[PDB]
Amino acid sequence: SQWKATFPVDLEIEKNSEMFALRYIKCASAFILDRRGILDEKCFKTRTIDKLLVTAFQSSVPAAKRVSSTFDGLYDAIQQGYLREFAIVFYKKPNEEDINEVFAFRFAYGDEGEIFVSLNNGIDTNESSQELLQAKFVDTDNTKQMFASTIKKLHRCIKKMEPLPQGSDASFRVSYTEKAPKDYTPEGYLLSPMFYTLNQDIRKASIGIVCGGHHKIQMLAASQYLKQDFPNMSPYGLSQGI
Repeated sequence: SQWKATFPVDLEIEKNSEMFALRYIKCASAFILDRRGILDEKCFKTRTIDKLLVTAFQSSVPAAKRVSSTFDGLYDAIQQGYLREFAIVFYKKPNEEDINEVFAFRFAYGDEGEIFVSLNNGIDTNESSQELLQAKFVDTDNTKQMFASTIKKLHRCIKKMEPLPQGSDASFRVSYTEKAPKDYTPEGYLLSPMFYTLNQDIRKASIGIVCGGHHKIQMLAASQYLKQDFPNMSPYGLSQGI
């Protein structure tokens, strides 16, 4: 039930920061997929992290084990400094380009300096990239508190969303840093020329940035199901694992 049952401590250390970064995106993904109704409810279990009720995959369920396992190849992508963004996108087949909702996790490594703002795809903006640059590691306890604050804000955002359309589809999409080789593909993902693009008028929400010592992870959302821009108290990649 304590932090250390789920996440590393001593987050200033590179290996602990890496492991935290991967476990964090997996944790938030389970929270999101459960609350938005993507998989059957038996794919999830509620767990406790300090004062918060969070969600985990139930790996004894095949569909959950499949989704959980997609994260394994992202660990090497994070270790090598190759993962720039992990995004969960919701759409309706057959139109895989028409993104109704996205939850994006953008990474900054060490003190990278500045990061290119994409002009034609994604969710990032000049403002979001400035916020990611300005965020800084402070200490492990502070990251415990910022995790809690961020999950609470994610919960409040999702409470303001209308339900996904019946039978929505979901995919995981990833983009890479300039260090990654030209045809880089994490295990479990497929190489794709396509990422995702959003409509100019979609409503957006900035949920928060959590930091390990060597990794900063920014969560940004966009949805047609938010009305306006926005208890749990105790060279791209594609995965169609969902």
